[PDB]
Amino acid sequence: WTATSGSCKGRCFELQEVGPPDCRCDNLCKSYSSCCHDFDELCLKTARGWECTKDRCGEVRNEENACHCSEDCLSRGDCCTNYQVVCKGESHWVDDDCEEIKVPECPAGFVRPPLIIFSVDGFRASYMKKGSKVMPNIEKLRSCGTHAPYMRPVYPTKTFPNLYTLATGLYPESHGIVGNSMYDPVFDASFHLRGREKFNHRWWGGQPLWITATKQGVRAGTFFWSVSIPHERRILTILQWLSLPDNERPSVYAFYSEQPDFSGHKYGPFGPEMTNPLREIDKTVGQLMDGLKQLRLHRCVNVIFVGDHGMEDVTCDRTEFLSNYLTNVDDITLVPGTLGRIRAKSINNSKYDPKTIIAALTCKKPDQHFKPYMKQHLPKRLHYANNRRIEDIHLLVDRRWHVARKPLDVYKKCFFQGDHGFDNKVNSMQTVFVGYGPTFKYRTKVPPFENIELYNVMCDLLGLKPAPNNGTHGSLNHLLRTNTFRPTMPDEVSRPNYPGIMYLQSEFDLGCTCDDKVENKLEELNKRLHTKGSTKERHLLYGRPAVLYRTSYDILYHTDFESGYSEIFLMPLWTSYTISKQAEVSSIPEHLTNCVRPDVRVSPGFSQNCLAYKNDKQMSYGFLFPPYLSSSPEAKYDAFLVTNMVPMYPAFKRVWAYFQRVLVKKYASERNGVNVISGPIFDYNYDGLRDTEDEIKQYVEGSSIPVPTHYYSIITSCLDFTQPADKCDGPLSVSSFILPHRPDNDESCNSSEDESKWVEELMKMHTARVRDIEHLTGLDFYRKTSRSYSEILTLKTYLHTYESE
Ligand SMILES: *[C@@H]1O[C@H](CO)[C@@H](O[C@@H]2O[C@H](CO)[C@@H](O[C@@H]3O[C@H](CO[C@H]4O[C@H](CO)[C@@H](O)[C@H](O[C@H]5O[C@H](CO)[C@@H](O)[C@H](O)[C@@H]5O[C@H]5O[C@H](CO)[C@@H](O)[C@H](O)[C@@H]5O)[C@@H]4O)[C@@H](O)[C@H](O[C@H]4O[C@H](CO)[C@@H](O)[C@H](O)[C@@H]4O[C@H]4O[C@H](CO)[C@@H](O)[C@H](O)[C@@H]4O)[C@@H]3O)[C@H](O)[C@H]2NC(C)=O)[C@H](O)[C@H]1NC(C)=O
Ligand SMILES: O=S(=O)(C1COC1)N1Cc2cnc(N[C@@H]3Cc4ccc(Cl)cc4C3)nc2C1
Ligand SMILES: [Ca+2]
Ligand SMILES: [Ca+2]
Ligand SMILES: [K+]
Ligand code: NA
Ligand SMILES: [Zn+2]
Repeated sequence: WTATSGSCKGRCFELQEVGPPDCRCDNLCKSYSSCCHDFDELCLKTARGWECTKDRCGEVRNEENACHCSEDCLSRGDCCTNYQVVCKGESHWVDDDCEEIKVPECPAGFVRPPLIIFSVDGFRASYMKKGSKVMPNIEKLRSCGTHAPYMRPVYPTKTFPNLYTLATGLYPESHGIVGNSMYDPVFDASFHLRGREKFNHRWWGGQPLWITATKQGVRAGTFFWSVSIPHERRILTILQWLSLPDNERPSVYAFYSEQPDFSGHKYGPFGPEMTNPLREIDKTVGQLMDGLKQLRLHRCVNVIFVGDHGMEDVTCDRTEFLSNYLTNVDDITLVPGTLGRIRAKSINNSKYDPKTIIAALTCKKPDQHFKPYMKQHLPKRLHYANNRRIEDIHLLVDRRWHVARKPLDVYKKCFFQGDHGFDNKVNSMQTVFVGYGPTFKYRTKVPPFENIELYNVMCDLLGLKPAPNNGTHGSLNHLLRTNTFRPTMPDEVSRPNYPGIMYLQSEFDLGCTCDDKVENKLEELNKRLHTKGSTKERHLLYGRPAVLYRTSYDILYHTDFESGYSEIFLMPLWTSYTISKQAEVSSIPEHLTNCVRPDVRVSPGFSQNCLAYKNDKQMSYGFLFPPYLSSSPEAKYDAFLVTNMVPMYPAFKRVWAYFQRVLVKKYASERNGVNVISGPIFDYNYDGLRDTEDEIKQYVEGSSIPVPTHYYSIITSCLDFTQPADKCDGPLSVSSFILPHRPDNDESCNSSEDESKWVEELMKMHTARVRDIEHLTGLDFYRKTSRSYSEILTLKTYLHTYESE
């Protein structure tokens, strides 16, 4: 209930939301049907439109007009944005030459440059090039400021998850806005686009920028605008807030456009009808910049132009129906469209079985346009599992497609030609970033980056300490002229042991055999030097990884590789090796097929054993350093040490063996040598973070050998590929992956074919950032380069996407 009998007199677009039943005058009052009776009359004036004309110049102030052309308007802060152009012979901002802004040029009383976030819904990355002729204001921000070729959204590539990620720096699984539609089984409540439940604060986790600002004494504009407030009025309201007295005036503001998303759904991303929306957005940017120039704030404010996601061609005819796969379609609830989430229609149905649903949806039709996953098996780069609002069963939909439960869902609700929500590495889902202002750089291109990083930078621009988030603070320092954030590397928590030879062969009763009984002072000395780390400079190029948790581990040196061996997990945390462009691939000799050799540096009590692998009829083993890449027949014996062995399902070994035998040498050929760091990951609770020992759900039968959920590799080389990986003077190039350790290849519909037809496709889907592996292992990589730490942070956030242009 609202007493709408109150008045908005002297309250229009007030910043402090007032308490029901009192009537509101803020920019969301319409959304809550709570505005005072006179809001439209006082706060949404339209008379004489949005532009001064020569006949209005010097007019007698008429308070009814939407904006003013009277002499007093600049001091009132309510001129039409084109006032000085029409009435004082000034130029539009877009017609002025670009001039570097080295320092804020602000009016007296400004304590810091304001930040204006100009957010555009559905603004696909390629609009910056394809629409450039019709967006001159945006093209000037882009060319004169700091821009990325694109910005990667989060998954799912929907509006509410991406706008709230921009606000918080958090993954959707952590902020809790995991889609535009959600069911929370703890609240027993549903969140939708239409309706009131979404205004309840219990959905919205973490700490958004406006709260971070307000808590630290920095005043914020209200970020959210009711849809019926015209864009011109949003701009004029921002410009009026910027004219408030110093003690009252916000430092951070947001503009929001529903375009071009609204039109993109109707017409497709490049429908001819898409030209006019882009022109209108460009005109709005023009109104803001002219308005700032009028207030002498155009060389004072930092402007961010940013999108939430792109837009793909999607039509009604490209829908997959679960009714064509499931017998039982009436016993499920589907969250549909460009992703699928499945749960039981009733928690009272004891016959509901997720296993039988996954199997009925797996590789059933030759061109099937979605893939089912239990959420813990989704690519780790999506970070889409650790939330009770994310259903256990997920469908990853192909770009250009929809999934729906039954045909009648599509035509009892064709219309639309565009949609979004797909995997955040798809090119059509990429969006935009431009920064312009005294704190950004001038005429600077930066590499593509993820939208999770922007919260930190917005905090930097405002002198705020960010709330804990998923950005890597410092990784976007290269966007900024000043206010860089200069972090220290984390302290190593556990120092390694460097064991020498301490055990005789006969102390080991592991059930292992090896035909290695094959007997010289020259090469005796060499073997000893290799075990003391004489080659470590060749194989550990960036220092040893730091262990950022309390544990017991050993550094183990070898001719061809170095490892950090966990006495708790009985396997390497990491294995590091360098493969030159010239390296030779060799076989596992027949006499060594089943060879596993005790490591006389490591106690039998801290070793794996072969008898557990023989007893465990599902589990086999593989090696982290590949025997295929040994430098010599003698050095190859090192690769069969029990300390290089890890548990592997036969289905995984198909992938691992092809990687190690074919792909590592391919990458060394293409990249002029590679450095590889490989290892296990344990994430049984799918939270993206290193498991403790007490979280491990599976062991090799009869043993304390824990089974990894995933295997990673980090593959590093010289960005200047004319230099070999091991003699690189400059910046690095990295690609990484986190492969799921699964007992079947059901994820790969073509896994009956030769590994050359499906293994690389799998590894591309499971591409990772080094940062993702850091979270999952508690290791800190690249500790010893001669690069700037911020440059290394940028490298650690890089994702190799494998999308063409
Ligand atoms: C991305 O960045 C984010 C932010 O840094 C990282 O998320 C953090 O991760 C930490 C580890 O998972 C986590 O720390 C826990 O916090 C608990 C206190 O939490 C409340 O308070 C904070 C601070 O204001 C608040 O942010 C939280 O907000 C979450 O929860 C509410 C749910 O009501 C949501 O609205 C909000 O969206 C957010 O949800 C997300 O996080 C929760 C986990 O908190 C998930 O369940 C959700 O799905 C969603 O992902 C909370 O309001 C604290 O109580 C925990 O401490 C227990 O665990 C430690 C382990 O060391 C143990 O030693 C303690 O003794 C304690 O154990 C006791 O409780 C156990 C569980 O009940 C029980 O088993 C024991 O037996 C004991 O009784 C823990 O410290 C931190 O909250 C989140 N923060 C956020 C914002 O998500 C994230 O990891 C990053 N991602 C990656 C991949 O790097
Ligand atoms: O319902 S909508 O999804 C959509 C309209 O029809 C579908 N919806 C209405 C609305 C109104 N205002 C805003 N303002 C945005 C929120 C936000 C978050 C982070 C940052 Cl950095 C800036 C901003 C400004 N955003 C929205 C989104
Ligand atoms: Ca959107
Ligand atoms: Ca975990
Ligand atoms: K076995
Ligand atoms: Na398969
Ligand atoms: Zn949309």
